[PDB]
Amino acid sequence: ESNGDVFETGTAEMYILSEGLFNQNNSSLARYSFNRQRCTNNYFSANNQRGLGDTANDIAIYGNKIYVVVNVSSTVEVIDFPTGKSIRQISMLRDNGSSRQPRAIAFDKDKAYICSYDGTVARIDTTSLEIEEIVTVGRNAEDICVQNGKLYVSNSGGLDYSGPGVDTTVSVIDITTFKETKKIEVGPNPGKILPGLEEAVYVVTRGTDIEAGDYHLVKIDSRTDAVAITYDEKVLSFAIDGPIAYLYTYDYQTKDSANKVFDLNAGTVIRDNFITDGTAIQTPFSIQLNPFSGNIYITEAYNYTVKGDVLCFNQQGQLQYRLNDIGLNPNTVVFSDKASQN
Ligand code: NA
Ligand code: NA
Ligand code: NA
Ligand code: NA
Ligand code: NA
Ligand code: NA
Repeated sequence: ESNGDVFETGTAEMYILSEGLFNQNNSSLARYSFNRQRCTNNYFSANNQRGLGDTANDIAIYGNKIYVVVNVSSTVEVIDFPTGKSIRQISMLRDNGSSRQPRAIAFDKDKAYICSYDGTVARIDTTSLEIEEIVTVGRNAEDICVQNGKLYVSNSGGLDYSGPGVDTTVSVIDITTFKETKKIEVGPNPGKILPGLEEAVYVVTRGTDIEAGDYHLVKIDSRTDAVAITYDEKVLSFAIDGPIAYLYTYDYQTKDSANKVFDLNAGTVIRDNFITDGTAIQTPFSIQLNPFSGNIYITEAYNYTVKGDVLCFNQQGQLQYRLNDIGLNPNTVVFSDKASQN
């Protein structure tokens, strides 16, 4: 169930999103209350008497709402934060009525922006919860963030691995006009994209063949909308803490992996093994900072067919605590400094 004193600084609660398995309709949403000292595994269903859906791929708290992007069900579930009750299921559909297959969400002002596999971004209003506009980006949008009055969308072209091939750009959208202003060439199969200091946007590129392990982190400059730096370190996913990145890399062929601390300014490894206390992770599956405490959260997916765990590390790579069997394939952890009225 749990190991270590389960404890956080400055944080009332965390939510853990589990994707389950492709076409098993078994995504789930867990909640651990720090205030109440209480773990609920099935917080969406328990409160709404229906499942979150198939391949839940993203979660964010913003305003007083929780948004879950559901890829295969092709929906954005919106949940009232205080009560935990569904407000709305927003169906994400092509003009012909087919699945857009949304991937990721980002917010600016009172608007949300969702990117999908069909190569589009949808603007959604955070009050009306209606889709207002669509704009096209590149192929198979994978991820999205905001930096400097602009959205940056990873054009993975991931689903084209066998046809035209993976895509190679980050689209830039101007928020005020919701017009796509440029495609910045970054490298093959871009993925996770996070904003950083000095108007920086960082993106991983996963290579033309994901099994090969040709992973780069690229830094974009948002002032000029050009690449600033391409690093040499093999990065599959990362989280930023100022000029420090917490990253990992995983080899699908050899199941070997590494978790590291990395200096974004010098482009050098600070510590070759983030973990300093000898805690094993077989399948690191996400990595993110708790912004209220600066702890590092990594998920363990094991072999993708048993329930995964959540692990909390201080920045010195000592494990604080872990929550075991939290969900099937936990891929995102999020944090509230304010308790839900639940
Ligand atoms: Na659930
Ligand atoms: Na809630
Ligand atoms: Na495609
Ligand atoms: Na992101
Ligand atoms: Na590769
Ligand atoms: Na799992």
